[PDB]
Amino acid sequence: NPSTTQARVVVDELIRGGVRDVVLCPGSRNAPLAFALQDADRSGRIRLHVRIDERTAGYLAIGLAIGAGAPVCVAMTSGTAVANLGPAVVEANYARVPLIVLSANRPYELLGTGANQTMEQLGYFGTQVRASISLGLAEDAPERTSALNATWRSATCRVLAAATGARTANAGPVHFDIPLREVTPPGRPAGKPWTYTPPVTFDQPLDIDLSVDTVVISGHGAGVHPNLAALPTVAEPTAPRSGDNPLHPLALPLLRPQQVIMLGRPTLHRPVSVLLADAEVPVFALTTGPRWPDVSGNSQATGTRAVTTGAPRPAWLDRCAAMNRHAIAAVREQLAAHPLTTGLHVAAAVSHALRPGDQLVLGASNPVRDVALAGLDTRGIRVRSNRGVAGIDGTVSTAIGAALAYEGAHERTGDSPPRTIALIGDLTFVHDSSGLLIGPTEPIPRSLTIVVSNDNGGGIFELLEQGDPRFSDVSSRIFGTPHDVDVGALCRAYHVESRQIEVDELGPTLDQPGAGMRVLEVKADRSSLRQLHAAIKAAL
Amino acid sequence: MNPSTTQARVVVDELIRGGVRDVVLCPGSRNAPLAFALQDADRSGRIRLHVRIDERTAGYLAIGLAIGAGAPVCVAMTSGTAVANLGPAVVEANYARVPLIVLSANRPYELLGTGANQTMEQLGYFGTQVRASISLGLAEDAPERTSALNATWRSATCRVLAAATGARTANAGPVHFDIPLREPLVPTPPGRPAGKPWTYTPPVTFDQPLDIDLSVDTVVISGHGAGVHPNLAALPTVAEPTAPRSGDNPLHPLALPLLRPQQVIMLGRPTLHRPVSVLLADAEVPVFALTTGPRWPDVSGNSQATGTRAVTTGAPRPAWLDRCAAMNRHAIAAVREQLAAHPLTTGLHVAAAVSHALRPGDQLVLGASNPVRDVALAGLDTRGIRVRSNRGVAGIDGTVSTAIGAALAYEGAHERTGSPDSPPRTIALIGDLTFVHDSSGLLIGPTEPIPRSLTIVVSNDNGGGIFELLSDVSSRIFGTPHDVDVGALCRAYHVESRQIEVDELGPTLDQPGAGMRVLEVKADRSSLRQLHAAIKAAL
Amino acid sequence: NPSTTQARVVVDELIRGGVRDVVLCPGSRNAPLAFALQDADRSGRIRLHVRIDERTAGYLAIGLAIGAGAPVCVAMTSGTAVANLGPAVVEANYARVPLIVLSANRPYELLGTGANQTMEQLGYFGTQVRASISLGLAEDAPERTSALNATWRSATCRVLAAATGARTANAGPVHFDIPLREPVTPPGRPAGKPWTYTPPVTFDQPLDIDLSVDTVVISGHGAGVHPNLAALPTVAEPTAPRSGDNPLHPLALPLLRPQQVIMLGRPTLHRPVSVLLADAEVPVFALTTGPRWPDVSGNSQATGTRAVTTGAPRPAWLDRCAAMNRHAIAAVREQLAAHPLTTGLHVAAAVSHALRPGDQLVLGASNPVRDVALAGLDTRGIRVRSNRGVAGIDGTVSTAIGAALAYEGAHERTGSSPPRTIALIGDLTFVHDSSGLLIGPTEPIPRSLTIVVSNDNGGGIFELLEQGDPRFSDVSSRIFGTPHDVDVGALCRAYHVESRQIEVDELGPTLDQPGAGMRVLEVKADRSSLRQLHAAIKAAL
Amino acid sequence: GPVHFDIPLREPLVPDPEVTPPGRPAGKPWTYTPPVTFDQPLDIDLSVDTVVISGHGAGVHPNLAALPTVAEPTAPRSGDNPLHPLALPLLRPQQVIMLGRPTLHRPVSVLLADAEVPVFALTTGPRWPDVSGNSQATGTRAVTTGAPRPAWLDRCAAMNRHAIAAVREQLAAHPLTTGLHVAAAVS
Ligand SMILES: Cc1ncc(C[n+]2csc(CCOP(=O)(O)OP(=O)(O)O)c2C)c(N)n1
Ligand SMILES: Cc1ncc(C[n+]2csc(CCOP(=O)(O)OP(=O)(O)O)c2C)c(N)n1
Ligand SMILES: Cc1ncc(C[n+]2csc(CCOP(=O)(O)OP(=O)(O)O)c2C)c(N)n1
Ligand SMILES: [Mn+2]
Ligand SMILES: [Mn+2]
Ligand SMILES: [Mn+2]
Repeated sequence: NPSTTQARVVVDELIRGGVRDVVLCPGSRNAPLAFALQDADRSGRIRLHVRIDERTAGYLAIGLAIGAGAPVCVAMTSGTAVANLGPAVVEANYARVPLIVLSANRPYELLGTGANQTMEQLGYFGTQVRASISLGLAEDAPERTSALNATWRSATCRVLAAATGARTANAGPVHFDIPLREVTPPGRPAGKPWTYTPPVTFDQPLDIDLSVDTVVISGHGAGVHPNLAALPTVAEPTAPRSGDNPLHPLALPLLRPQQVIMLGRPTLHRPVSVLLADAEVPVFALTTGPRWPDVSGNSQATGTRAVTTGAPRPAWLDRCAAMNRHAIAAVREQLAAHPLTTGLHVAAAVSHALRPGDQLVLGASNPVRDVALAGLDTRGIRVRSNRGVAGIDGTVSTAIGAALAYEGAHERTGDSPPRTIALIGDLTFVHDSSGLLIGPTEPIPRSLTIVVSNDNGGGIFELLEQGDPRFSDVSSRIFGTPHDVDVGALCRAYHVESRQIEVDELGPTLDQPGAGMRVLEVKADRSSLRQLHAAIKAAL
Repeated sequence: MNPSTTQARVVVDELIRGGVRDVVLCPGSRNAPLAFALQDADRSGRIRLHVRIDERTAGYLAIGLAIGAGAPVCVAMTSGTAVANLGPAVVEANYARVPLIVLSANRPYELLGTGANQTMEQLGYFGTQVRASISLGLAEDAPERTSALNATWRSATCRVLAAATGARTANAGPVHFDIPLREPLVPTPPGRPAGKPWTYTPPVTFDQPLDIDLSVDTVVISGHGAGVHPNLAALPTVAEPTAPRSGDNPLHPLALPLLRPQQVIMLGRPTLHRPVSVLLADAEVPVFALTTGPRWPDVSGNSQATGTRAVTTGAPRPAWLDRCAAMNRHAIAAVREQLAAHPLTTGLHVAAAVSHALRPGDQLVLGASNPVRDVALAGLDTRGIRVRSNRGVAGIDGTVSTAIGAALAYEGAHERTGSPDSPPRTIALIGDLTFVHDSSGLLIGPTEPIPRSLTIVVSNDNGGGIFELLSDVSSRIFGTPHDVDVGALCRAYHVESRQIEVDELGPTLDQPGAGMRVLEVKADRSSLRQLHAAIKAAL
Repeated sequence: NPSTTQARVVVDELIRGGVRDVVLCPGSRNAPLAFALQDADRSGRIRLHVRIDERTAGYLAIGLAIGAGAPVCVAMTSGTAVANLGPAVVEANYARVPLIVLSANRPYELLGTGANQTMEQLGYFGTQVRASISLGLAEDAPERTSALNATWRSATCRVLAAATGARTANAGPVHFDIPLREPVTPPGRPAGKPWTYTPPVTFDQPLDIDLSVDTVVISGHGAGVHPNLAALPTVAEPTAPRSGDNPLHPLALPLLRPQQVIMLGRPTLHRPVSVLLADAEVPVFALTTGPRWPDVSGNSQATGTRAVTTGAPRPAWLDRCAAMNRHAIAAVREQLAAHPLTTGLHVAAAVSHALRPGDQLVLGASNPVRDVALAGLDTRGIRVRSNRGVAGIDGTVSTAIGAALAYEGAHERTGSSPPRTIALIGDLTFVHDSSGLLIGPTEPIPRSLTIVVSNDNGGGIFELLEQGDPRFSDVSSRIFGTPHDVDVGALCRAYHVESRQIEVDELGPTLDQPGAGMRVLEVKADRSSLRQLHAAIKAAL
Repeated sequence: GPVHFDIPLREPLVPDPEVTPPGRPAGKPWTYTPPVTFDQPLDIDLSVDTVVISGHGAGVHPNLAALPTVAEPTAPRSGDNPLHPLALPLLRPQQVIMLGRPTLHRPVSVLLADAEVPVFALTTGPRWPDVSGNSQATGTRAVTTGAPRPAWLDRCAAMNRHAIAAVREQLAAHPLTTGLHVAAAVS
C-alpha cells in the first residue's frame, strides 16, 4: 500500500513543523492519517485528543493552538464534521489561529448524487481558510519514491506555512486533504522541515508626533511597541502591554485626545468606538497582517511601526493619570458599596488572585469587559479570549485546550505546571458544557480552574438599551434568558470536581493546586447590575 | 446631487489620490454614475480614460496599462455578463500579481432572486482569484450622514487600492470592487487636504534573508516576477525574457542539460523552458527560492528554503564560471548556425530578427506560445529594455490589448519625465492565431487614446507553430491552415499594416510610421521540427 | 483500460439522453472523454464542434441547445476554460438552457499549491449550476463491470435530468466531472432507452382569475401556452410563444388602464411594462414554470403555473385595446415612412416583413429585440431566440450559428432543403463576438444562416434613455454611443464569410434569395435621429 | 428544505416609545403561492414479483398495499402486508419499488446495491435516491398492471413470520435486558 507511506510521511513532516497535538472525532469512516497519527501518538511524538462532540472538538483545537502558539490539526470523519467545525474555523480565521483541518476525500466514489458522509460541505471554506491543499493519490512507483517524498513534504510545509503565516504573517485555518482509495522515506537531517522558511518581517513605518495629545488603544492581536511604552494606554485584556501607564476605559469619555494610536483590533467599550469614529481625531492603526480595523473609515494611516518625534505635554499625561486614578477608585468604592455579588465583583477577585506565570482564559460578554473594568495589570500573565467573533460558544474546550498546551510547554523545559484560570459567564458555561466530558484515555489538564460567575442569565443585556426599565416588562425573557441550571449537578454528571464559593473565598481556593481540573461557581446578581454601573459613572 | 452621483464622484476622487492614472470604461446604463464621474475626471486631466466595447479584451487592456509602468489600474463595466467577461483577465492578474481593480456597477443585492433584468451573483463571482471582494453600501439620501458616508466610501476605496497593489501583503493582484446602484443613474464631499489618500498606507518592505553558500556550483534560474539581486550578479543565470537581470553572465536555456550545477537558486516564478522544468523536478538538486512577495513556486519538490534575498558566503569557482560561460556561447552559436543553415523562414527567425532590432529604452511585449520562447532561444539581451508578457496563465486571450495598454502607459510615464524626445518604442511579437484571436483588441474609438509608438509584429505561420514541437480530436482545427487574412483584419479596425519579409524587419522597425501599425511576416511551420532537431544535434 | 470503458459508456448514455452536439476547445490537456467522443463523431452518432475561442465556444453550445431544445455538452480543458465559459454558464442559468460542462480532474495530482493546468476555479460554479456530479475514477476490476456500468449510466442520467429539468422543470447548466489518471462496450438498456427513465412531469399550481375584470397579458421569456387566455389582449415579447390571436402593441400599454395583469414567463422589455407590473393598484398574477417567479417591485398578488378562469373580458375592453393596437401600429408605420434616414427600427421592420412560417429568428440584445417588438412582428409559426437570461451583447454570433446548426439538424432528421435561420444584431454585438465567424473547414457550418447587422456605429439604445437627453450631448457621445468605425465587410472577408452592404428595401428580396451558405448582410443605419424618431412616434400615438 | 433569510440591521435596534405597514386584506399572504401538486405517473407491472422498500419521506400508495413492504419506522405505512427487514436476504425479488429515501438497513442497501434487480423510485418530490445503480425509472405514483402472484405472497408472508418469531423467541430467551428489549417494550 502506497498510502500508508504517504500518511506516515505527512505526519512526520507535520511533527517536524511544530504540530504537537491533533484532535480527532469518531465517525463512520477512518480519520485521515489515523494509523500514522496513532503510531505517532503511541511513540509520544504527538498527542491525540478524542471527543464525541465535533463542535467542542474544534474549539479544543483552538485552545491547543493559542495556549503555546503552535499549529494544531483537527481531522474529522462525518456528514456533520464540516457543519460542526464551522464556528471554530470562523474564529480561527478572524482571530488568526493556525488550525489545520484534515480531510480524506475518495476519488473512486461518486460526488454530488446524494449525501457524502465525509465532508458534507457548506459555503464558508471559500471565505475563511488561508489555503486549500490536497495531495494527490499515492501511486505505485518504488521508482518514484524519492520524488513523491519530496512532493508530499513540500506540500505539507506549504500547508504549515499558510496556517502559521510564516511568509504572510496572516495565520489562520487551512484545509488539508489527503485522498484515499480504500521504512518511511526520510525527511531532512536533524529534524529540519523539508522547506525551511526563515523569519519574515513586514515593515511599514508611520511618522507620529507625540506632542499631540495622544492615547493608545490596544486590542486583540496588538504588537509590543517600546517607543509607545510611556503613553496613556487603554489596553484590552488580551493585548500585550508595552508599558506601565494604564488608562482606565471609563476615563476615556472624560478626556479629549487629539490623536489615537490603535494597536491591533479593538472590540470593547463604546467610548472607544466613539473616539475611533470622531472625525476630528487622527487615528493611526498599527497592526500585523493584510487588513486593518476601521468600522467608521475615519483612520488616517495604517502600518506596523511608529516613528515618533516629540514628547507628550505633562499636563496631558498628568490629567490622563488623574482621570485614571479617578476611575479606578470609582469602581473599587462602588463595588465595596454594592451589597450583592455581581460578575464585576467576581472579576476583581480573580484579578487580585492572579500572579505572573498564570494563563487567564476569558469568556465573552461581561467577563472580558469586567476584567478590563477591574483594572487587571496583565503584564507577566498570558490572557486568551476568542475575540475574533466574540462568540459565547466553545469557551470550555478552548480553556481546556489552552491549559493542556500551556502545561505541555512547562513539561518540555524539564515544578508543578503553571496555573490556568478561566472566568466565564453562566450562559457561556452552559453553551459548551459538553467540553467537560473527557474520556479516561484522553489528556486532561492538571492546573485548570474554571470560575463560573452565575447571575442566571446574560448580565450584559442589563447594561444595554434593552436593559432600560421601560423594557422591564419584556427584556427578561428575550434578553435575560434565565435558565436555573444546577452547575454542581452538571459537573458531577461528568465527574468534574465543582464547588460553590463566595468572592472573598476565591483567592484562597485558587492558591492551592486542587485535584486537577475543577470548576468553581460563584453566585451573582444581575438585577442590580445597571444601577451598579450607574453608580460607578455617577461617581465620575 | 443624488446619492449615486456623490458616491461615484467620491470613489473616483479617492482612486486618483491613490495613484490610478488610467481607467478602462465599458459602456452600460447601470454604471452611468461612474461613467459620468470618470469622464469629468478625464476632461480635467486627472486621469486618462479608455473606452472599450468588449469587456474581456478591456480587462487585458487594463493589465497592459498596469504592467507598462507599474501603476494600479481600474476597469469599470456594467452589471451582468460584462462582469463575467473579466474572468480571464482576473485569473491572469492573479497569477502575474497585477494590480487590476475590477469596478463593477450592480443592482441592489436584495434584487437577486427577483428576476431583475441583467442581474447575477456578482459579489464573490471570482472567488479565490481576487485578493479582496469589497462592496460599497447602497447610497442613501441621508443629507446629515454625508460626512460619515464620505469616510466609509473613501476608506473602502483605500482598502481596494492597498489590496490591489499589495501595500500590506507585498502580493499585488486583482480586486473586485462592487457598487450597487439605484435609480436615478444620471446627474462632492472633500477628501484629505493636500491630495493625500483618505487612509494612508505606505508600501510595505517585505524582508526574508536566506543564507546561501556560493562556492557550491550554482546556477540561477529567474522567472516571471523575479527581483534584482546584486550579490548574485556574477552567477550564470538562465533568465526568462520578463525576468529583470541582476548581472552580465547569461546562461542559455539549452545549455542547462549540458551542465551539472550542484545547487539552483530560483528567482520568481519560472514558466517557460522544458530543460528548466526537468531540472527543477530533480529531487537530487537543492533549490533555494527567492521571491519579492509571500508566494513561492511549487515547481520543484526539493525547494530547501524560501527568502526575499540571499546572505552569501563564499564565491563561485572560477572554473565553474569559465565552463558555464563556454556552454552559453556554445548554445547560442548552435542556434544561430542552424538558423542560418535553415532554408525557410520560421517564427524563430522572426524572433531573432526582432531581438536584433531592439535598442535600450525599448519596451518589448511578447505573446504566449512560441514568441516568448523563440526570443529566449534567439538569446535576446534584455538589459535596458522592459519586457512584458502575460505569464500568469500564458493564454492567448487579450495579447493585442495588453500590448496596446503597455505602450500607452509606457508612453504616459515618458511624457511625465518631461523629455521632448519622441516617445520610446513598444515592439510586440505575437503569433498569428494569437493575433486573430484578439484582433478585436485593435478596435479603438476615434475619441480614445491611441499609442504613439507601437509596432505589432505578427509572425504568421498560418497555424499553431508550437505543435510541431511535440492527440485530441480538438487538435483537428490545427491540422488545417486557417488562412485568415491578417491585412483585412487590420483594415477592419483601421490600423496600418504591411507584409514584409524578415530582412526588412530591422529597417522597417527603425522608421517610426503611424502611431500604431502591424508588420506581418510570413513564416513556415512545416520545417519547425527539422530546425529544432538540428539545433539540439549541434550542441 | 477502465477509463476507456467508462468514457464510451458515458458518451453512449449521453447520446441516449438526446445529446446530438458537443463543443470542444483545444487546451493544455486532453479533453474529457476525448477518444469516446471522437469515435462517436466518426459513426455520425454525435457531432463535434471545435473552436479556439473558449468564450465563443460556450455561446455556440447555448445556440446548439436552444435551436431544437436539446442538451449540449462543452468539454473544455484549460486554465482559462472556467473564466471564458462563465458568461455562457450564467446565461444558461438565467435562460434555463441545458448546458453540461464536462471536466476531468486528476486525483493523482496536487491541487491548491499553485496554478492548476486542468481547471482554474472561480466562484460562480457554486451558484449557477443545477448540480455538480463527479464520477469515480474507473477502478480496474472485471467482476464489477456490470455494477460499474449501472453506476456510470445512472449518474449520467442524473446529469442529464438536472440539465433538462426532467424532474424539476428548472433546466440549466450542470457540471459533470469524469476524473482520469495519466496516461466492446458494456451495453445500456435495450431499444436505446436511457438507463434511468424519467417519464413526463407536471407541476400544477392553479390560480383563480376572473376575466371579466379588464385584463392584459404580458408574456415574456420562458412563457408557457395558455388556451384559456387566448382571447385576452396580449403584449408578447418576441421570444414568448403566442397562445392566441389578440396582440396588444407595447406602445399602446400606457394609453390603457388594465384593471389586472396576468404575467407569463419572465418579462425583460419595455419600461411601461415594468411600471404596470409595479403598480400597487393593479393585481398581478404571475404564471411561470420553475421554482422562482419574477417580481422586481414585489407587488405581485399571486403566483402559480395555470389559471382557472371565470367570466370573459368585456367587449368594450377588447375594442379599446384593439383600437390602441391599431393606433400604435399606425404610428410606427407612418413615422418610419416619414423618416428619411434608415434606423435599426427600419431594419427590424424589413426583417419582420420578410419572415415566413418555419423560419428561425435570432435576435440580439439592445435595440434589435425591442425594435422587432415595436414593428409588431407576428411570431406565430416562427421560432424566436434571444439570450434574455442576462441580456448580454456578448456571444450572439456563435449563438446564432449554433441555433442554425441545431435547427438544421432536426430538419435533416425529418428527411424532407434546410429551413432559414435569420439573425438581427447591432454592430456592437457583432464586434463583440466577431471571432465566432471563424469556423474551420473541419467544423460544421450552417447552410441557411443569414446574419443581418444593423450598423449605426455605436449603441443606439442609449439615444433613447437617460444618457440620450441633449443636455448630456457632449459627454454621452463618448461613454454611451461608443462609435468605432469598424469596417464590417473587411472583417467578414478576413474570415472568408460572404458579406454585402445593402439598403433596407433590398433586404426583403435578398433574404428571399437562397444565399446557399452562411452570410452577413450589413445595413448602414443612423442613431443621431433615433431619439426624435421615437418622440415622433409617441406624438402620433 | 432550509432557507437562509439574512437581515442587515443597524442602530437604533430597540423600539422607540409608542402604525405598522399593513399586509394584504383578510390576513392573506402578500404574494399568494398555493402548494404545488407534483405528479409523475410511472407504469409498473405487479405480476412480476415485487418487494416495496419504504424510506424516510416516503409517500402513501394504496394501489401497492397488497405488496410485501419493508417500511422504516418514519415511513407512513400504507400497506397491509409487512415484510420484516431480516426476511429480505432470504428472498429474491424480481423487481423492487423504492419509496422515498431508504437509509436504515444494510440488507436493504445490499439488495439495492445489486445491479441485477430493476428498481423503480417513487418519490414525493423531484429528488430521488442514488442508493441503487439500477433505477429504471422515477415517478410520484404507480400506474399498476396485473397483480402479485399468490406463490410470491406466500413466501414473503412465510419468511416474515420466521423473522418476527426469531426476534420474539430470542428476546424471550435472553438473560439480560438489552436496548432491543427496551425497544420492544416501548413498541
Ligand atoms: C454563539 C453566540 N450566541 C449569542 C451571542 C450573543 N451574546 C453575547 S453576550 C451574551 C450573554 C452571555 O451571558 P453569560 O455568558 O452568562 O455572561 P454575563 O453577561 O452573564 O456575564 C449573548 C447571548 C454570542 N455572542 N454568541
Ligand atoms: C498547453 C496549451 N496549448 C494550447 C493552448 C491554446 N493555445 C495556446 S498557443 C496556441 C497556438 C499558438 O499559435 P500562434 O499564436 O500562431 O503562435 P505560434 O505558436 O504559431 O508561434 C493555442 C491553441 C493553451 N492555452 N495551452
Ligand atoms: C457584455 C455586455 N456589455 C455591456 C452591455 C451593456 N449594453 C447594453 S445594449 C449596449 C449597446 C449595444 O449596441 P448594438 O449591439 O450595436 O445595438 P444597437 O443599440 O446599436 O441597436 C451595451 C453596451 C451588455 N448588455 N452586455
Ligand atoms: Mn450571566
Ligand atoms: Mn503561428
Ligand atoms: Mn449599434
